[PDB]
Amino acid sequence: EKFLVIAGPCAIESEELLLKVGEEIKRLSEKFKEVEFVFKSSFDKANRSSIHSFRGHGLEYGVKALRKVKEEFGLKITTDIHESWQAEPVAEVADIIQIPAFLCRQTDLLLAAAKTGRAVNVKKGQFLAPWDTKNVVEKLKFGGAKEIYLTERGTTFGYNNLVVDFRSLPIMKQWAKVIYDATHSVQLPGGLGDKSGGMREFIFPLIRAAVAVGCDGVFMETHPEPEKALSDASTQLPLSQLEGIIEAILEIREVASKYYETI
Amino acid sequence: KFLVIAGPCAIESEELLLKVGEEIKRLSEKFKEVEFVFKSSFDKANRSSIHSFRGHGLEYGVKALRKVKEEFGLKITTDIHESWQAEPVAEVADIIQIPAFLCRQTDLLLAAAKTGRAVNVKKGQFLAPWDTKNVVEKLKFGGAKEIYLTERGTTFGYNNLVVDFRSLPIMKQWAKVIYDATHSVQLPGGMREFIFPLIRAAVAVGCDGVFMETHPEPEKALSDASTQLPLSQLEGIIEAILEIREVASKYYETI
Amino acid sequence: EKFLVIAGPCAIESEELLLKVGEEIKRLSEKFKEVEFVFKSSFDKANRSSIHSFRGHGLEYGVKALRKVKEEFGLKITTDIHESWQAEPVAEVADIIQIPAFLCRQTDLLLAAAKTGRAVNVKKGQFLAPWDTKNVVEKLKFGGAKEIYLTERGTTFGYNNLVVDFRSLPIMKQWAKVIYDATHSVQLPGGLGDKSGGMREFIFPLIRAAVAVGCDGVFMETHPEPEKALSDASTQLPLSQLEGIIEAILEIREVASKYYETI
Amino acid sequence: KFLVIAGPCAIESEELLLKVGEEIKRLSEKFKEVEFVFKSSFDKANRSSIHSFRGHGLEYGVKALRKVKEEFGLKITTDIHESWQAEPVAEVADIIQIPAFLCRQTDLLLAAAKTGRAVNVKKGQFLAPWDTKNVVEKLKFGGAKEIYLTERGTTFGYNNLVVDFRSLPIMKQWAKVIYDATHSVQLPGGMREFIFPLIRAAVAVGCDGVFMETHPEPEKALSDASTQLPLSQLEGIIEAILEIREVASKYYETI
Ligand SMILES: O=C[C@H](O)[C@H](O)[C@H](O)COP(=O)(O)O
Ligand SMILES: O=C[C@H](O)[C@H](O)[C@H](O)COP(=O)(O)O
Repeated sequence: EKFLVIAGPCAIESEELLLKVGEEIKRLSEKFKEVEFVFKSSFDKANRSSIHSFRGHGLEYGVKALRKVKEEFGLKITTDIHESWQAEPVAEVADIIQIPAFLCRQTDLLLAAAKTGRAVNVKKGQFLAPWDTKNVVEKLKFGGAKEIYLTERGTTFGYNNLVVDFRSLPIMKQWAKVIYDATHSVQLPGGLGDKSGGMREFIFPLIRAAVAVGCDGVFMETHPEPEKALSDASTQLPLSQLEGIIEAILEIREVASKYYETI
Repeated sequence: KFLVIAGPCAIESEELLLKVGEEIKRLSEKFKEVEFVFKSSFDKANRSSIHSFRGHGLEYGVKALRKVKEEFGLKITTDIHESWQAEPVAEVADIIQIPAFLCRQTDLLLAAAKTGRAVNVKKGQFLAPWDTKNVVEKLKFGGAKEIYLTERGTTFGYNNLVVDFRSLPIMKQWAKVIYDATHSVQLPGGMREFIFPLIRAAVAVGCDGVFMETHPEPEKALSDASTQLPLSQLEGIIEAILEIREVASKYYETI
Repeated sequence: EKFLVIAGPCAIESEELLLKVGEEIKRLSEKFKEVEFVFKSSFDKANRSSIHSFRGHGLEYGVKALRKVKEEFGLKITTDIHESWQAEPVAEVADIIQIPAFLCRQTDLLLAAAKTGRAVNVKKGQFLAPWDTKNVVEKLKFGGAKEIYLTERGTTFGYNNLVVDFRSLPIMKQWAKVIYDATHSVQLPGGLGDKSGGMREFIFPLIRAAVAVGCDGVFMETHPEPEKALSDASTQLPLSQLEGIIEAILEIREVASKYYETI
Repeated sequence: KFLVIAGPCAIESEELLLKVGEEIKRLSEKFKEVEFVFKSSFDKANRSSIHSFRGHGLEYGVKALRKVKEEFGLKITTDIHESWQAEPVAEVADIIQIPAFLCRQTDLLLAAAKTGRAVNVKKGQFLAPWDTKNVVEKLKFGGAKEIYLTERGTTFGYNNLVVDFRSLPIMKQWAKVIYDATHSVQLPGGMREFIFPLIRAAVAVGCDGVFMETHPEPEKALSDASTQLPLSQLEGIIEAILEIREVASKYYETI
């Protein structure tokens, strides 16, 4: 089955930033034809730690920008919703509706996404055990969702730290396709006080682990200049490094693939 | 004065609310030192299973809560799950409660603050104590003035919560602190035997109030059946924490 | 039953330091007659993080100093052992043989302590669940121990941090007398790199919690001048504060006592 | 070269060691790229229960280990639990193993280092990756030159261990890193289905070797019966990690 690579700037800082990243993702989609690329970017960071942090330019502007990306590059689109009413308007452009980690248990949000007929990707809550995602998938199926993904993005490990329990990949695979969030899994929640931290040096090794274990795709935030990002400046991958990372995981995936266990 | 937020987990029927309301009213008259607040959720919006009990809706809920405040003159508190709910809930709720999983949802916090009512934020199981400072700042920015932070356990491995009591003195630096005695012993995805022991710890450490779910027959509750406190045991526990508080308060550290 | 207060300098820095602390503990034992005091001090810090940290002046010197304390003040004595051969010589002076947290699973050490006929106090390993201490007590009883204590000293919570799960007090009470370690429970393992850290501001509130929940005693390291201690300088309680802390926990214990659950 | 430490958890009988030794010898000849080390404990000194299997003693153990090295010419490794054991164990053990619970016991580390042999320290479930720097320093101070640090999981709530793979690159800054594939999936006080998946992760991330407990019939093992790898599956797993390593090594980060 075609491997999924969900990538793009964390937040829709501007329609320009989106077209700049979209151009590169389009180039890579032409090179890595065995990969199904999905362009991602949030129209709103509705859960920043500080009230003073960047959130976005609203849904209207965001959907418009995302539609421009899909229109210009013919790339699939995914973005996250935060309240039920957003599912309908977002579904007009998003091929995959993403459910934020903190909201993975909000029944009405999951149901709102499911009835749009679009694919739904739920970030696994940092408080959730792998086996408890079975009910999350059940809610979605109940709500009409036919294409469901569960994304591993780390688990609460003491204060301001997340650990990735790779046992979660084969467990969740029992009831949904699994995506590994390579950039959020290394962030340090509220690590910088008014904002979260992160250790970029661990992004690559952990993503290698993910494909070695076996997953159906990877999620990576990428920005031309991470140091200047308005969100997740410590974890967003420099855009020029994307190509090399993807080649590497496809290589590791291939050699490890024959050993992937059957669920 | 010391706050005691109590009531049935879910509004299974205004009839149930009135029964629990009668007992809380009685205790209210017996313990004038304490400020009681009746609590009950009009919707369990985050159940693990799609087939579990959620409730009878916001309208039926706000109505039942109205009956309690009118019939007993008790302050009210219930939780909201989406921004639009803040306004209609504020009609009856003296304190608007923010769910633990939603403690970082900026719009929900702002919506609650904008109603002018008091806001009680359940500290997320993923949050460090010091990270609640920013939560308070959001509410203040939104015009909130009576702000509470509730300790309800922290993620400890899978399907388990631990109460780090160091959180009480830490959160007290920027808000009044409430200890959730019933959800702190619950096992995500709980043991009633630990409710009283940990509540005693909370008052010995020092907090501004306690939160307890109580039901005439917990075994038959449609929500938190394993942790809801039997109504008949509420008086004894309140008297107990008041006595412990009286002696221990002498040692509560300043700010 | 008489409440136990185990207190003293973390390490036997000198026989003088011991007599200075012993004098105060003796004074308090005369005041708090409802308390059973036990003077504690390690003849060896066998598990310091750094090879450059203070360990002690050897068993011989240590036992001699401890015997002087017992001789001069008539105070009961407790100290910890690290290898089986130490149980015999230590048992000559120690009324209670303490088993280090990291060694709570070492069968031969527990057995060595048990056959001396002395009381045995096992620090609960930071890796151990409360219910798993049942087997620890079983080993001791098997080895002849008649007076057994289990000490709560925190549990691993993420990196370089410990949390106290007070549910452990009533659980462990099912099979042994329970002691709360008020000073080690707030230490930050390897927090200072070459040494462990700690937050003294939390010692008092957590000890109040312990007696409110209910335990059979408390363990506190105290030093005339903590800032100058050769070990646990960040967590040892200033000696002048001991009296007040003890009065407070006896007061809280008394008012909470009628609510202690029966096991 | 890549290290593969394997063998039965406990020395249930030198007869068992010889059987496992024969297979490890065969693989040894098949994979010249790998340096195999036969492992087996002469004593399980930290069992939870007093009634569990410990072993046949140090003498019977060192004797059986001698038979394996002589009969197959395989390097040896076993763990010590008290200082006095270092010297006699060093007679046969090429690598002296330090138990996880004992990774901070200074005298045990010094005793092992003093024998001149290589020392492999199991990282305690309570240790942070960066805290192993001091462990290495102790061994160096003691005269050790071939030092290994083994990843075997970290305490995650109660009765559970999680493998934080960030530890591999971190510990590599001051020592060769070995991944314990069998104890990392064990549940303190485990699931065999996760052994292979996590070992693949370890080599994809980058390590200097793997540690695996293998037994002809794990179901009948007197120790770690739920996690010991069936002997017949060892060849397949080794071939698998060699292939993954070959491709992934290209991306291992420097130091
Ligand atoms: O959903 C949350 C995102 O993944 C981040 O971890 C989030 O936006 C980080 O927020 P902050 O830096 O404001 O803590
Ligand atoms: O047994 C260990 C003691 O309680 C300490 O936590 C220990 O001696 C601290 O050692 P260090 O400061 O050298 O890490």
